[PDB]
This record gives sequence, C-alpha cells and structure tokens, in this order.
Amino acid sequence: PERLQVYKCEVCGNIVEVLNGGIGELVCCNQDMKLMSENTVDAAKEKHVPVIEKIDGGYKVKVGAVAHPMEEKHYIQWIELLADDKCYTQFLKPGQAPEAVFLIEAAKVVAREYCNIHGHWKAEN
Amino acid sequence: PERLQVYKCEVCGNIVEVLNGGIGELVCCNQDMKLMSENTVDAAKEKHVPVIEKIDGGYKVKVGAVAHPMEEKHYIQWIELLADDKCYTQFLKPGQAPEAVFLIEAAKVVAREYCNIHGHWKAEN
Ligand SMILES: [Ca+2]
Ligand SMILES: [Ca+2]
Ligand SMILES: [Fe+2]
Ligand SMILES: [Fe+2]
Ligand SMILES: [Fe+3]
Ligand SMILES: [Fe+3]
Repeated sequence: PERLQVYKCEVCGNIVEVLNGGIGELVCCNQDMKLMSENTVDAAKEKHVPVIEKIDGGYKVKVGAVAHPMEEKHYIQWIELLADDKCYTQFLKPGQAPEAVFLIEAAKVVAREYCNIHGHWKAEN
Repeated sequence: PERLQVYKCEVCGNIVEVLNGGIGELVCCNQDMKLMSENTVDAAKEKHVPVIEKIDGGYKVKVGAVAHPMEEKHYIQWIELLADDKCYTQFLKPGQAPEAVFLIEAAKVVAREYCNIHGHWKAEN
C-alpha cells in the first residue's frame, strides 16, 4: 500500500488510511482489506464529488453540488483536503452540513470525502 | 480498533491510522499490527514530546523542546494536530525543520508526532 490510500474491512467495517507504505497486504477478519478507490462506486456524482471553493486564507469544501444526506444511516463521514505534504481531515456527524473549511496556503489542492454507503470520492482544483 | 489509533506492521513497515473503528483486529504479514501507543518508548523526552505554541490564528508545534534530528535514517515522519473532530497532519522529510504550523480555531488541542525510530508521542495544551 501507499500513503494516503484508504482501506476498508468489508466484514467488520474498520477503515484506515495509510501513513507509511509497505509491501504487505493489510488484512482484517481473515481477508484482505479493500482499497477504496476514488470515484468508482455507481452513485450520484452531484451528491458525492466534492466541490472546492477558494476563500481568503483557504478553501471551503462541500459534498456536493447538491447537499448530500447526513442521516444516521447515510452520511458523509469525513472530508479531507490534500495539499503538498498536508493532509487535513474534518470528521462529520449526522445532522451537520456536508461541508468543511480548511485554512491553508496552497494553490493546488485535492479534496476527498467518504460516504458510509457510497464510498470514496475526490475532486481537485 | 478505534478512530485515531495508529498501527504498524513490524515486518513490512506499513503504518496506518484508524478512520472508522470495528471489532476485528488489523493484521499484516501474518501477525497482528502493533498499536503505537503514545509516549511509551524509552527515548529522549526533550526530543520527542511535542511542544505546542499558541500563535495568531492557530498553533505551532515543534518536536521537541530540543530539536529532534531530521536525518535520512532518523527523522520525524509527521506531526499531527487533533482538535474537536479535526485531524490535521503535516508529513515531513529529512532536512526539514521538525515543526509544523496549523491554522485552526480550537481552545483544546492534542499534538502528536511519529519518529521512524522512536515511535509515537503526544502532548496537549
Ligand atoms: Ca491476534
Ligand atoms: Ca489523517
Ligand atoms: Fe452517499
Ligand atoms: Fe527519534
Ligand atoms: Fe475486520
Ligand atoms: Fe506487513
């Protein structure tokens, strides 16, 4: 695995992000954890692809063009901003607006979000 | 596993951080991944415990009271700041200063750092 990749155990639900890569295959509940590749699930793009808005001193990210649901059983678990060697994560809770604000200096950034039902999604400016 | 925990495979070097918990144990290279509990390694505290400094708009974190080495074989791989539901990480590289600046509004924060040789360390304000 490589740094920044997100893996999930489909049996018990553990989800982890790689901080340091290696050659070993991550395992949980007797099976290889699944790589959650971005933008691969068949889901509404207008509700899952992050929309990046440049603000003074940082970025505002919303999921998505159409506000994604934030219900107990279906919500955006976190929004992450990747810039240079920075990885900022904003965890969310059902009931909150599917958005996040990050104060950072970087012209080029990548925004990612994870939906408990529809998986991993990303956008970039 | 629980959110925020850091695990390492002592065989291949994979290191991951938990985003979503679960009941199954993380395994790699045929053995349980090691839980990297903070401040448990027998190393120089003055070089590993993060020192949190309040600055205008956020916090500056340095590792540690005495600058930790940043050599090819021994360096601080990243500095993380935890506040509310925010998890901000700054990955570093040999040759860089063992410090990181985070712009954030949070009265209570926890700063963590990981040394490739001496493990996981933390401090809080
Ligand atoms: Ca075991
Ligand atoms: Ca992270
Ligand atoms: Fe969804
Ligand atoms: Fe060290
Ligand atoms: Fe599992
Ligand atoms: Fe391994």
